[PDB]
Amino acid sequence: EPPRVLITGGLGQLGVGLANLLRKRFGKDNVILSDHSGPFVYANILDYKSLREIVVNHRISWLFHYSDVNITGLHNVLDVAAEYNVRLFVPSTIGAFGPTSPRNPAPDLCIQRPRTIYGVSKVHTELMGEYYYYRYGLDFRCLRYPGIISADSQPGGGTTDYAVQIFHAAAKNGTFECNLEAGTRLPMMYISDCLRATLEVMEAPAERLSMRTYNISAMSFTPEELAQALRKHAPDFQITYCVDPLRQAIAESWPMILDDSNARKDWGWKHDFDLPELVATMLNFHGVSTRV
Amino acid sequence: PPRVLITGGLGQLGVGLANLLRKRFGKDNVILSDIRKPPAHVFHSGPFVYANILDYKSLREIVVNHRISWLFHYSADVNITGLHNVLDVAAEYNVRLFVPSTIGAFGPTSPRNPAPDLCIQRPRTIYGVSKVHTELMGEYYYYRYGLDFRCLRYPGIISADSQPGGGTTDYAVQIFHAAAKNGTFECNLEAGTRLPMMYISDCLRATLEVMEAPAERLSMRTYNISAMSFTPEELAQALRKHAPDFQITYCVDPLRQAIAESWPMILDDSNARKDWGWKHDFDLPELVATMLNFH
Repeated sequence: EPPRVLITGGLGQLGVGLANLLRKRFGKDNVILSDHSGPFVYANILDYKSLREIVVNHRISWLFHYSDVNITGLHNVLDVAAEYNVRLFVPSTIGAFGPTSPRNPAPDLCIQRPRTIYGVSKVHTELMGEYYYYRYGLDFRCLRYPGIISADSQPGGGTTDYAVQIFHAAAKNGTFECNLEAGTRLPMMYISDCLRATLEVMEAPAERLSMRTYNISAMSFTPEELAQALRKHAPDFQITYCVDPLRQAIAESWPMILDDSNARKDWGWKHDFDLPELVATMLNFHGVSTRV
Repeated sequence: PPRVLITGGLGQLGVGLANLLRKRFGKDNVILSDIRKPPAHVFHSGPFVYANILDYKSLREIVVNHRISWLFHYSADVNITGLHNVLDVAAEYNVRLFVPSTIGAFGPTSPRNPAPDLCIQRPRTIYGVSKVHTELMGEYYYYRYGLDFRCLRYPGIISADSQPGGGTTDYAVQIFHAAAKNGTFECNLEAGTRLPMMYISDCLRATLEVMEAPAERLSMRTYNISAMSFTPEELAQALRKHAPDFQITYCVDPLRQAIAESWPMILDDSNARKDWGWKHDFDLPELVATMLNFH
């Protein structure tokens, strides 16, 4: 039988995208979001009882956790998944690394002392999941996401915000004021690759996994390098710079490149979108011709 | 004159530190705290206050009423929510917070011979994991907010009057019972299982000493601290100096064996010696000696 999937919080950008992907593979009624396109329940992650009820009723074999709210909720999610032999995905992030981490590149196993509350929670998310795998039988799988780039990111704000918003200006061959200093390199990945990796790692055989947390990467680039690749399709496009030190500080704390050697060697992870295929696909979602 | 508070006060570690700090700073200048009723001798030894770390307001009340400036958090579902309360209050009122970490906060993927102050930390015990959490939240609060957070990674502590409380470190304290009367002891860990250990006297002094140091001298806020590392057969060997009829027999417990093997063998405490002058007094011989004179 194909898996039966739960996703939470499934109202987020990643949640919706993933449901679409997974519904296409397993069926519309095999993927249940939670927080018309398909099955949908209200679920309190914070309530173990509700969470237990859902898993049992709908016979859930796979769970993608995209949601103190983090911790109590994470712990709840961990407890339910372990008790009912559920394959659990929970994503991590490049925020899970800090200034004391090897930035160039960051390997899958290294120092992790993030100076941000989001980052610390994700270290904890990683460790708790692995702990549950080793102690109990929890099939825990975790991918560290780079900066995720998406056209439909009506959500503004974030460290990797410029790489989305920049296209709005480039589509009309306008000008863009960048939040980050010219030469600020960060790992980056287009949402298509990101969801595909999330699926793939959840399809991998257990024994081939040498660890349960993985870096995934596609590219790393700098604002001025993104502007270069943009001019391929809009030549008169200009890029000014007006820094937010709070967004720079956090950005400088993150790694420049993610080494994903293990993800490649263990479960054949490969990315399809480099900087050109990204730029093209993104500019296409605005009104721009990408033929050349 | 630092005004001191100690959560988890009824712990063997808590009483020992209170005993040390009161002797140095004055009886009324150091407060013990815990959720449950104390034994008789600690009531009289100095100030004591009921303090529920899970209730923010009760904890804030103590810190303001007794004008607290130094805090040593020995309390640790429950733990991590109490940590956050301790963190907030300490930051709010510019209190010097000490929270202990452990050797259990490393894992197989860590360097184990020796283990640096900065390295891969992926422990496989819920207790180790939550201590990594503790380290990061303390550090996070130092950089972001104005919190003066100071942490030491305690090795397996060896104390005189410890019960048979089942730590992985438990054999090193229970061994001294059978060895005091030349009897036989049965070890739960394998014969050659090396771990970092430390006599309680140093542990407390280190704790006091890192809090006395000035901020500028501190490169980081979580230091390892070392004294010795030994295996059961090495410990037995040192006990046979004072008791050659004492015997050791090995019935391995795979659970602790796995956890012991998950932890480091030696702790590199270079930074602590350079930064704030850390130096242990008790090596294996002295520890073995000192322990036997309380039997």
